[PDB]
Amino acid sequence: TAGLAVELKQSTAQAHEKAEHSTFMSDLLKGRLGVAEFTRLQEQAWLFYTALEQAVDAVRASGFAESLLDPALNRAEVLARDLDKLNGSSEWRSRITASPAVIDYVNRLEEIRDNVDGPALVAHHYVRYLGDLSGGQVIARMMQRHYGVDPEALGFYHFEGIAKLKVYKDEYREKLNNLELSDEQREHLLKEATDAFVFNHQVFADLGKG
Ligand code: HEM
Ligand SMILES: OC[C@H]1O[C@@](CO)(O[C@H]2O[C@H](CO)[C@@H](O)[C@H](O)[C@H]2O)[C@@H](O)[C@@H]1O
Repeated sequence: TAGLAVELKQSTAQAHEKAEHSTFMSDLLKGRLGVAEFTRLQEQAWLFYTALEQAVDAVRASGFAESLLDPALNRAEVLARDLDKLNGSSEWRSRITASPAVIDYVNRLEEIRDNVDGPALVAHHYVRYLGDLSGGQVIARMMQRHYGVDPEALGFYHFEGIAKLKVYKDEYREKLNNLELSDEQREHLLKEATDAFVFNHQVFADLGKG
């Protein structure tokens, strides 16, 4: 009854807590791991952002949720520049491979792309980008504080082109609230958002294993 933004936040609250408290991310943010582990995270993130942004491009071109799907949010290119700095060269592009979690995640994003599934893509968009614009700011700060990571290797978290972020988020939620969705599309979107958080928790679990 309070609009889609609120329903998404409430709907995914428990899944958010599970991802945030994963052993890998918990250890990362409290200073127990290192830049190597952060780097492995960001390499997996490059694979799934690449897939997410192909799906965004498809859905944006279809005409669905256009104002929400702001190209300033695109991360794949800044992320690759971060990885170039973290790894010291371009070597990582041909070394990295998708964890099992990331294979499932990418596969689903590729399904959304080729189906041009607007509702599903909005879900995935919200789970990643609003998180980047939220908890990601804390992540960036702790990578600097605990591990001495150069801010220039955290371009992913900076969102060049965006100034006031709370305002940006507020407007993001207004756009969510204003999307024209049938009951079936809204239900599909909410279920997808839970799956997005599920994939993201498993990315952390698989990083935790090796
Ligand atoms: C893959 C992991 C994560 C995902 C997908 C994610 C996603 C999200 C999303 C979608 C929101 C916006 C909720 C809304 O307003 O509707 C959010 C907010 C937030 N996240 Fe996360 N998050 C993740 C990890 C974390 C981490 C590890 C922390 C640790 C501090 C964290 C802290 C927060 C906080 C405090 C907010 C509220 C807004 C803010 O403080 O800026 N998140 N997150
Ligand atoms: O606020 C982020 C996100 O966390 C959740 C649980 O996923 O709420 C918890 O954290 C809040 C502070 O950030 C507390 O206020 C709240 O009471 C606690 O459950 C989500 O509800 C929220 O979207």
